[PDB]
Amino acid sequence: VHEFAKELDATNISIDKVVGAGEFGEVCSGRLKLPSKKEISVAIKTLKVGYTEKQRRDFLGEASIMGQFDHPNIIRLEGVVTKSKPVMIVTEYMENGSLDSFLRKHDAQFTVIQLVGMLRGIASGMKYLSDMGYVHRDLAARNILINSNLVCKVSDFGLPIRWTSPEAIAYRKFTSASDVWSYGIVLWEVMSYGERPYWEMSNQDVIKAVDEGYRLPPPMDCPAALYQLMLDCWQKDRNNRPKFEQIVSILDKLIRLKIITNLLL
Ligand SMILES: COc1ccccc1-n1c(-c2cc(O)ccc2C)cn2c3c(=O)[nH]c(=O)n(C)c3nc12
Repeated sequence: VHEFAKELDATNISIDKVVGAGEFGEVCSGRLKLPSKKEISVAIKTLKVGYTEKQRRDFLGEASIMGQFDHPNIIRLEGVVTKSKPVMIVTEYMENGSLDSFLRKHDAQFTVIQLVGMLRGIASGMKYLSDMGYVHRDLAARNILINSNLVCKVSDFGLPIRWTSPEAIAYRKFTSASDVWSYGIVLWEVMSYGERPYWEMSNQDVIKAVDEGYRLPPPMDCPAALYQLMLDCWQKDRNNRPKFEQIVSILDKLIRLKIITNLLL
């Protein structure tokens, strides 16, 4: 674990608030004093008291992965605390929380360029992720964090039917191309301002409908360019999906759209 993750001294860490709950324990916000004396805002995942050896290894497993990534659109690991308790994973702090709950609070309040900026960031982080040989398997708006300047960063490296490609659901064929499928769903989620993919359809129907060629409809006022991008990410043949590098290239052009567009077949 300490191969990629710096051990932090707990004395350099202040806890200021409880910002939510994770699988393994409370999530908190606070501050970290760095070796250079600079103080930064951090988010802190804590491991519940009374954890088992397996929980600890799985908890900290996320940090070993996260520690190998250094990119503006991947959540930055500051370090871990294992020598004292509670055990913690400490990252940079993201003021505006999860992308999906953030967007739900601001329905139709952003410009298309702003949304594209967010989408470009996610795509760039994923381009780096796939460059490093990692498959996320859980790419979802709720796993993207967004900061006070609206910069989006991929998180949650712990590993979800609605976000999973058809072939990954069918026989666990996870590749960067199934991540690209997931990105398509995230793209829908963003243009929908945090709407749940496939709403509350039963899982079997989401599975069958998608397998039959049915796709999420264009969100309200979605530019055709962004909708077609979703459809590309959702090609049945995974070899026909664009690579993250092309997705990044596509979004950089759109950032530099007037045409505006139950599942569709
Ligand atoms: C995606 O966000 C999370 C989901 C589950 C649990 C914690 C957070 N989680 C994480 C996080 C994510 C990681 O993958 C690893 C380590 C951490 C600290 C950072 N933040 C923040 C954050 O920096 N700011 C927030 O407002 N919220 C709600 C956050 N929730 C999380």
